[PDB]
Amino acid sequence: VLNSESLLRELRDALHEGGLTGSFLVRDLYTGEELGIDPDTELPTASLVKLPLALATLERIRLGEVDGAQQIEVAPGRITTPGPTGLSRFRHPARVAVDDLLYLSTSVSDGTASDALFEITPPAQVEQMVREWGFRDLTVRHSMRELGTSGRGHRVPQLDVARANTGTARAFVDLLEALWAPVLTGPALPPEPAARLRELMAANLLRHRLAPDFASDAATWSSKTGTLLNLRHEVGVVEHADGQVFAVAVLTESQVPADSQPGAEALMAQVARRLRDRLREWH
Amino acid sequence: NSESLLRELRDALHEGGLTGSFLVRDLYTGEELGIDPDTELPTASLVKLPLALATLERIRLGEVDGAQQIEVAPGRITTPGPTGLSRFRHPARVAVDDLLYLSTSVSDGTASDALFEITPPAQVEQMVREWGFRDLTVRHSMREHRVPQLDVARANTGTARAFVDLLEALWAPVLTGPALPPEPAARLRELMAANLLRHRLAPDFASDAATWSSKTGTLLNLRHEVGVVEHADGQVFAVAVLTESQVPADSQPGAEALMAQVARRLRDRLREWHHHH
Repeated sequence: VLNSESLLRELRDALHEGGLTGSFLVRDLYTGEELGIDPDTELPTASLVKLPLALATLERIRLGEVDGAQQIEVAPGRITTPGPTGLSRFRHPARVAVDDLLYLSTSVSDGTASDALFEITPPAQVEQMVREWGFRDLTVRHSMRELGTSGRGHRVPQLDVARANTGTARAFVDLLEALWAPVLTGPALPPEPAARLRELMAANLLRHRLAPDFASDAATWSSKTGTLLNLRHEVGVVEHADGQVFAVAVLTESQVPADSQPGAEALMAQVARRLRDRLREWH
Repeated sequence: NSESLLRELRDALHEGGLTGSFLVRDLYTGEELGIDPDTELPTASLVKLPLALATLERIRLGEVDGAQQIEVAPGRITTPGPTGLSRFRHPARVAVDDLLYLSTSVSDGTASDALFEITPPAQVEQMVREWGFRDLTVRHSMREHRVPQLDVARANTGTARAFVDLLEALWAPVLTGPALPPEPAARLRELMAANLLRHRLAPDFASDAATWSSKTGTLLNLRHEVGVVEHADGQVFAVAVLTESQVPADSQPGAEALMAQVARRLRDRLREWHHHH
């Protein structure tokens, strides 16, 4: 059995080997114990931004500022290239309620749905609410279709951490902890919006990244993926049948050009799983 | 030849608590390798494939308007599994073309129910039979043996061969070298390419040098996926996997990896024979 210093070295070696850099953090939501690799490195968040958008929207609903039943006439994305989902691929206008736009945006990763929600609650207003709740290191700057590893001043706007929506693994772990706190027993988001976001994350349809390594008959996995250019992320919470609960955040960028990298997915998933397993084995 | 490979894959399936119908076919050469490819199983969400085809043919004929806006009652489902309109809380208005996307690519049961109101199960089955497809039954919609859904007498059924034959016909218009209407076929290949449920066979078939277009089916202890892999070098294989598990757990990503590995190894053997024999 490896010691934890040796394990982290093995994991970093494995990531380097597979052409991946990024930000990993796993935390036992009960004890606060955690294990990570570069957990405070800021990367563009791609579709992970849909999480704080959902929470802001849900809070505005609780507040009576937004009506979840409000029917919105949404123009089709008409996108025919690979990747975007839901209304983004529609050919014709659709009419969808705000509550159901939240489902499409958060669970189906539908950027056209997300953009409809951003019209209601703009990026700067989402960010303000996130900051007011005390969340640091999550930026919300632009909607889904506004806009050499990522970096400050990047030529590619979506890879420029000064312009793009960004975050760190730690920022997402802190968010997930706050979302799950109302159901964590034993010795501060409003509980109704938190419960609704947990439900949306459980209903996530994109289960091809970390979910094969985290979901089982004895574990539930609720998560949000993000994929754009050479970015592949996923943040989520695994709930074990024995009651253990871990938040997991993976943000990666690949030095391999190919969009389709199932081996990279398997690798980042194995890394996250080994981090969780070490904490789970930890006395 | 491949007797050894087939025993090895049958062993793996037995050990993993899976039985079913597997078939992989090289769409150019016609060579195929299977495990019980003629065994009838309930098809679950796979029925959305013939439904889409039948609908798309009706659009071509002017019988159905892809632009027609449908007012859809929400599924209001909160338990795990169903997707799209099935999980909506409120009514929504969606065009036929976009219900085809939801049903086929998102596996949305409520969207497929709306499509079945337009082109009902027996009409789909009739259209499929008239095109010459056998061993695909279409009897009920999503929201319609001692378990009803596992009863091959009542349920929508199919065999791996049935699906492989359907996939072959859908891809035929783009297969070069020495019959479905091409527009409906093209639209369905596109819907299949846009499938979102990429957690089953997709990790084993999609790569930088291979595209994977498919449809999954999941119900009770049934776990299926049928699809086509297109290699960067021009090879094309149709893949059909229909399984039922003896293990009662709904969540079995090990079973999913197992069935994907079986299908991939069948393809690999055909790909090797194509290249090297």
